[PDB]
Amino acid sequence: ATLKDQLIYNLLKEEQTPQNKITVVGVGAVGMACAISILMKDLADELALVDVIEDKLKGEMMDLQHGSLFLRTPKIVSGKDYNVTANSKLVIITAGARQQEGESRLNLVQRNVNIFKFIIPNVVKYSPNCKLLIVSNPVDILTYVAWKISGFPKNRVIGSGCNLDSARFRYLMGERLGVHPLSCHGWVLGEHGDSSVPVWSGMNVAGVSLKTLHPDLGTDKDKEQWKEVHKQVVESAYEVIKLKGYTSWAIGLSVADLAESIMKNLRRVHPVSTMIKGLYGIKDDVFLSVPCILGQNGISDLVKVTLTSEEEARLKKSADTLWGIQKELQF
Amino acid sequence: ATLKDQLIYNLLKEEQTPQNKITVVGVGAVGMACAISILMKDLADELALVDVIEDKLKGEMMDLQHGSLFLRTPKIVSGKDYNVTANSKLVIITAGAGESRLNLVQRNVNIFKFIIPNVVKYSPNCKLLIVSNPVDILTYVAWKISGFPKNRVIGSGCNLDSARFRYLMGERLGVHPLSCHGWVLGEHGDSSVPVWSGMNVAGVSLKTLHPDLGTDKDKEQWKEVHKQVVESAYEVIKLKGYTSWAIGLSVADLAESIMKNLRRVHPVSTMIKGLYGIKDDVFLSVPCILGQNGISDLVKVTLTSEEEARLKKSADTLWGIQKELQF
Amino acid sequence: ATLKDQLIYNLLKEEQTPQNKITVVGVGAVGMACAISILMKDLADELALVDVIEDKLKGEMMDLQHGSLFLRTPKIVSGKDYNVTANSKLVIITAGARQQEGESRLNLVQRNVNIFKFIIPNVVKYSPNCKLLIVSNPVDILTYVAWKISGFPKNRVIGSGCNLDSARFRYLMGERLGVHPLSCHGWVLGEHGDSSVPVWSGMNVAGVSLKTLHPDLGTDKDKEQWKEVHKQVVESAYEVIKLKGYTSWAIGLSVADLAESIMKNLRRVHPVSTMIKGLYGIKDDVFLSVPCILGQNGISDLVKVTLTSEEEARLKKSADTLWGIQKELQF
Amino acid sequence: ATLKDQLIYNLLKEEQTPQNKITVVGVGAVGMACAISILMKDLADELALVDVIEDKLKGEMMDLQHGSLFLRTPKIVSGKDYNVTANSKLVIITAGASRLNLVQRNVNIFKFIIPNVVKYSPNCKLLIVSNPVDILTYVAWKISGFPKNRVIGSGCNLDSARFRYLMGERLGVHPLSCHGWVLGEHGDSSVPVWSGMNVAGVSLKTLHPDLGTDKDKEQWKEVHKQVVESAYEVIKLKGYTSWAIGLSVADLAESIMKNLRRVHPVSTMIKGLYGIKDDVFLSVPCILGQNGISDLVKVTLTSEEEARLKKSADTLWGIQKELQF
Ligand SMILES: NC(=O)c1ccc[n+]([C@@H]2O[C@H](COP(=O)([O-])OP(=O)(O)OC[C@H]3O[C@@H](n4cnc5c(N)ncnc54)[C@H](O)[C@@H]3O)[C@@H](O)[C@H]2O)c1
Ligand SMILES: NC(=O)c1ccc[n+]([C@@H]2O[C@H](COP(=O)([O-])OP(=O)(O)OC[C@H]3O[C@@H](n4cnc5c(N)ncnc54)[C@H](O)[C@@H]3O)[C@@H](O)[C@H]2O)c1
Ligand SMILES: NC(=O)c1ccc[n+]([C@@H]2O[C@H](COP(=O)([O-])OP(=O)(O)OC[C@H]3O[C@@H](n4cnc5c(N)ncnc54)[C@H](O)[C@@H]3O)[C@@H](O)[C@H]2O)c1
Ligand SMILES: NC(=O)c1ccc[n+]([C@@H]2O[C@H](COP(=O)([O-])OP(=O)(O)OC[C@H]3O[C@@H](n4cnc5c(N)ncnc54)[C@H](O)[C@@H]3O)[C@@H](O)[C@H]2O)c1
Ligand SMILES: O=C1N[C@](c2ccsc2)(c2cccc(Nc3ccc(F)cc3)n2)CC(O)=C1Sc1ccccc1Cl
Ligand SMILES: O=C1N[C@](c2ccsc2)(c2cccc(Nc3ccc(F)cc3)n2)CC(O)=C1Sc1ccccc1Cl
Ligand SMILES: O=C1N[C@](c2ccsc2)(c2cccc(Nc3ccc(F)cc3)n2)CC(O)=C1Sc1ccccc1Cl
Ligand SMILES: O=C1N[C@](c2ccsc2)(c2cccc(Nc3ccc(F)cc3)n2)CC(O)=C1Sc1ccccc1Cl
Repeated sequence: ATLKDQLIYNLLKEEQTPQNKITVVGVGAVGMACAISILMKDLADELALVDVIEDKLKGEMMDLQHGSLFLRTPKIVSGKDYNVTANSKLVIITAGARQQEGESRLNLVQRNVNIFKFIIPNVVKYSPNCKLLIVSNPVDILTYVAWKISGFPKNRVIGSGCNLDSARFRYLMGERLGVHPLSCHGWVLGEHGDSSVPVWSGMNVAGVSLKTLHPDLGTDKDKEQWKEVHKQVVESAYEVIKLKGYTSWAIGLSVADLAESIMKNLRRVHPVSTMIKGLYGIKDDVFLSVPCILGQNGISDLVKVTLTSEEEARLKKSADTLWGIQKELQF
Repeated sequence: ATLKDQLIYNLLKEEQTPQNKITVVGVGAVGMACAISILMKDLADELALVDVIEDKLKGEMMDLQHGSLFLRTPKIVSGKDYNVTANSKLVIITAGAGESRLNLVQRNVNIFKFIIPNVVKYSPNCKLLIVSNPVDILTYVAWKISGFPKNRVIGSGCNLDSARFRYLMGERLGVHPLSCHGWVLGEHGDSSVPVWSGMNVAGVSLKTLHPDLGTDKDKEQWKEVHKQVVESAYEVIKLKGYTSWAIGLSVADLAESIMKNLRRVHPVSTMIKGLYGIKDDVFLSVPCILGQNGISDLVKVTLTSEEEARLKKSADTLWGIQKELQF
Repeated sequence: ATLKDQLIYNLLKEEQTPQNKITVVGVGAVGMACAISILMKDLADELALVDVIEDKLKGEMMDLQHGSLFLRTPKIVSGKDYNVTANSKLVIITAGARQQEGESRLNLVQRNVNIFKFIIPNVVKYSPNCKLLIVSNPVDILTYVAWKISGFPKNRVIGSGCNLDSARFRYLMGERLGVHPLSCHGWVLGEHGDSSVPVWSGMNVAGVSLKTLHPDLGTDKDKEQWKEVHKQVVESAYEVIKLKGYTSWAIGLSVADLAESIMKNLRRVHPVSTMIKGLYGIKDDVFLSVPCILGQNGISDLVKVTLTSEEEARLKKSADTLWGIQKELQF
Repeated sequence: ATLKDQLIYNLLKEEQTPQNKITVVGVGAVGMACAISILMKDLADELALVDVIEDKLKGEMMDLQHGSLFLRTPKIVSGKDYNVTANSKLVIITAGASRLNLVQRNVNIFKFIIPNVVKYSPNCKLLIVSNPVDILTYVAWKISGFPKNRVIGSGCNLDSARFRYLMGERLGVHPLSCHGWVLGEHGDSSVPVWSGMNVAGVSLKTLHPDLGTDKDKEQWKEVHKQVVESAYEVIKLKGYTSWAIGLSVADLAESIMKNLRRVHPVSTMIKGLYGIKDDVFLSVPCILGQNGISDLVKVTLTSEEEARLKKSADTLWGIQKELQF
């Protein structure tokens, strides 16, 4: 006998499977911040980590495991092989190529496409009914790439999209008004990053439209330059990268918030990247951010935001650009 | 009139002095993991970050601020100047430097000579929580420079060591670490002491059931559970270059007991002079009761002669280094 | 030596003031539901309970204390004497007279006014710097009564007001749209209860105005009868009382949410009752619900909602009625 | 087109089975306290309530639903019919009414409840709170036909929680850091295991050998005595107990729902242990997870402690053998 048998009498031996498993692919700064935030919010009964760098992967797994006493996630696993990811409810993709100096933006997109050609079939093999959450950049293109390779219905392929853009916007809006971001409502939609769209019409506090109160809101004529609040969202992203070399905490927190709605079937509305073909005159197979209802089936529904002619044209332009890149990709 | 003035009527612009403020000094992997864990546990109404690297500091502050929508800590500030730390209830020190060993210690002492008087100036009634290594020596250094009473100078000590021990114990027994009780005391790190007599599940002593527990003659080699705590630390550093998540989580747990005055018992480094035949001004880990005044009380653990001797040896080593330090 | 002295070495026995204390006055179904919700949200380091019924008070205190192992509030106290309430940051008043009319020659208002005449000076004595949160009905009159007796600045006297009304509205709105109440924005303002005002203009999902999409929203002409959502808020209150005899859980949860913003200085916007003199043509010392910014100083700011002529008239009517009762009250 | 259709575009109408459903049977003070505690801890994606009193049941359901904005449980349902309980992972029984008479009345209540629960949730874990809890866990196990791992009794979980509260008050330490186990028969006949009583792994019995004896100058035996006295005191003062039991049950629910494998003092089938040969349920430290009780801790009991559990087993079996199923 052993001390374990001497101490514990076993009733059943039945080895069970997890009921609420989450996988994070890529254990970089983004991946690990998603992981800690998911662990601290008790969203999973099992967490799996996958990467190609075997040393960093094992080390990251061990560090999280060493914090088990302070967590409510009883099993943390990791591996190069996707068998560790079997029957995940949600799979978060944060894996990506490093831009290699003098490398064209198109070449970098194709290198991420080649990374996805290995990841996505492996994820689908072990978790065919999972929801895919894409973080890796350019997020709108890579959500399309994930959807194309997986063969999943559009509801199960979610792009992080304008979730962080909107979170940064609400932070800045909150600083200007001296109100908590939670009570400062405003939506940044369309293409994630530089080409995103601030929807001035929906910007409000307690249902009081800021555009109705201040008609110059979002225009160049605006004496208070509220257009700078969206400009600062883009500038802040470059500033964080210049100051600390990457972004981790804000993206990790935003992803755990999406994960919460999916895992708990909350049916909360989030600005995430979805297949927008058929909206705003877009005819191409492109993914853009709109407010989506997130639950156990991923994106079950989307909010049909009324956009101005200028806003509609900006999303249309982004669709044309993304399709222009996408049509040239080698699968 | 501005849009803000048209939208909002102001009752009063009076701003209160910080109420549940926490400061983290050093924004390396350890400090930032402490920060995210404290933020996700809603322990503070204000978080301040300090470092000497101004770019990294501002970037770290901004990244946390950008996550405000998903948090319940309304004010996140940072700066090189300690005015940002004013009125903190708890100040966490994670700042750190073939070296001469006494040299490594003296480099961190020189860092503490700048940090500690600045912390004391802006938060004279704060509790100090030391993480920086060698943690037992630097808790002593912080206590000496600050002039604070012993209850307000807490060392992270064997909190991480015990958390790793309970994780490994839990894996061996197929039981959650929370239900696996065991204490690792004395000197943090390599020289720590596993108290085999207190290792239990549901109040059932593992040493009573298995007398060879903790000895070399144990066929099940339970001594390896403590050996793996030390080996795992070297393994994590070899694999990823540093430790962050586990230390971060353990520190936020200490912060919870202090901020909420819980009076829970934690293995932390305290002034041990007068215990286990120790006569020197050294800090070692024992189970301490943590609350709003820091360490108000300590548990008097009955140690075997071998355990007492190991703590005595650690005390002699630590004092040997300490007596040679320039302040 | 005692077992305690053999086991524990004491460093100091310095009695320290509680840092985040909350008091609940009145341990009826409302007070106890506020108490459990505050305890389960870790908002306080000390909870005090006050009532006139000494048996029920002690029993309630003991029951909560017996749950200490599962909580993070280390000290729960109770008493008839207000010394137990000393140094509270927030004091919640849920005390009210027996509804059975025949017990007194005085009305419910008169009865609850005389109760406050004894409670409020005692609360002020032991916690002069506290924030007062009034739940007791008629909540708008008794918030005025608390403000008048206490002598506190308007920012430190908060009425529960239309917080429950708006929470029920968002629940019903959510059921109609198949969206979580969190993502369904809508404000019920003015006088708490039967005479409350649904602000149709601010009703939205993702910043998309429901009134802009559906101009008949809130009118009698509306084929979908959205006006019934507000009617059901009032009907549901009577239905809960008819079915179980009182309301507890929903009010308790709503109060703990207000307590969270105050205790954590969140500066979130809530529909609560505040001194409305200087707004909507109101010149009297009356308290009505408007969206208020809640933090460590209580109500530091209020949102100036643009109301329709009909909406403005309804608040004005409530103000005239409230003042009519109030002017006749003897202090 | 309707406002809903103008506002929202639907991708799919596929409505899955609930993944983390909990049912509470009986909406008295105990059941409702279990409900609020479970809702505030985010343990379920769906909560179902069942009772025989239709008005109180609907009212309780509505009150909880009105708090949805502040919760993370998107669906709260209720009904007299057990179809509302379909596909529950955990079913909590708090329903209830001479001793053998009172037991039989509760057995007759269980004869209706248990087959209905089993019909709609055959793979659920049963958590019994209703008194006498040890007898009614046996009744539930017998009627359901479930394996012993899926029939859990609240047992000495509350007794232990009260013990740790009182131990914490004596020592000036948080109950979490005060370890001590109350086992055997729930209530009046419970057993305090003095050998396991400790703070930071320091045995109180080793420091103070008189601990738990009549000879004890400090009368530590009174801490256990006060656990039983406090239960009568709460009932005398407010008429029932709700908050402490609700919080203790939500803690058990957390370990089961999240498969934590934490050790709890709960009622399990103890035939084969401590010389007990009868089909009786008593509290011992059990490992709780997604399959209910997968394992139990083999606590070393003294001859006196063993005899107390044996006496409880004889009494419980004496009542059980006389029950009409
Ligand atoms: N959508 C957003 O809002 C947002 C915000 C910030 C960052 N990002 C993006 O997230 C991505 C990652 O960011 P990062 O800072 O963590 O980068 P990183 O380079 O530090 O981490 C990427 C990880 O992916 C791994 N990886 C590479 N190939 C792999 C493969 N075939 N299989 C498994 N893992 C593989 C790498 O080894 C590495 O660990 C980037 O594409 C970045 O642009 C997106
Ligand atoms: N006690 C434990 O259990 C435990 C566990 C792990 C790590 N550690 C210790 O924590 C410390 C930090 O670890 P790390 O990985 O984050 O190291 P790090 O070097 O990456 O970070 C240290 C930070 O301190 C800053 N710093 C240096 N001098 C400063 C000054 N005068 N003022 C303010 N900031 C200053 C640095 O700029 C740096 O950002 C180390 O000493 C390490 O050994 C302790
Ligand atoms: N604002 C809202 O949205 C809202 C919602 C629901 C209920 N309410 C109100 O909350 C109040 C209480 O509701 P309830 O169901 O708990 O009533 P309750 O009668 O059951 O409880 C009231 C308690 O107040 C106590 N009390 C009476 N006089 C006291 C005094 N001088 N000092 C201390 N305590 C005293 C009573 O003894 C009793 O315990 C009512 O006024 C009710 O209308 C308000
Ligand atoms: N195990 C413990 O530690 C512990 C602690 C406290 C209370 N209890 C027990 O919990 C039980 C309930 O306590 P209470 O205070 O809530 O009693 P209660 O009478 O107020 O509530 C019981 C509920 O069960 C309902 N019920 C009766 N028959 C039913 C049936 N056939 N189907 C569905 N529901 C039915 C009743 O209508 C009632 O609402 C009691 O048996 C009590 O002794 C156990
Ligand atoms: O916060 C970030 N930082 C990143 C970054 C960069 C290196 S590590 C993290 C960032 C910052 C700035 C630009 C930029 N451009 C980019 C373009 C194509 C790619 F394939 C990858 C990155 N990316 C990645 C990213 O998407 C973001 S959000 C962001 C970016 C630009 C404008 C607005 C927002 Cl809200
Ligand atoms: O997990 C760690 N990692 C560290 C680390 C983190 C970044 S670089 C090194 C570690 C790991 C291994 C050895 C070691 N030794 C050391 C000695 C003196 C010093 F001043 C600093 C470090 N330190 C720092 C540290 O204290 C720990 S806990 C730890 C260490 C050794 C044995 C047991 C434990 Cl529980
Ligand atoms: O949910 C409730 N129930 C109460 C109640 C009643 C008895 S115990 C609790 C309720 C329900 C219905 C009417 C009503 N009227 C009332 C008027 C003056 C008073 F001083 C006290 C009560 N009160 C108390 C109360 O304020 C509410 S909210 C409410 C009430 C009516 C319409 C809309 C809402 Cl959101
Ligand atoms: O806190 C309670 N109160 C109850 C109660 C009473 C009315 S409503 C709830 C209690 C309190 C006191 C005695 C008692 N006896 C009893 C015996 C057999 C039964 F079938 C039912 C009740 N029950 C039910 C109960 O089990 C408890 S815990 C408890 C009880 C007695 C001693 C120690 C503990 Cl830790």
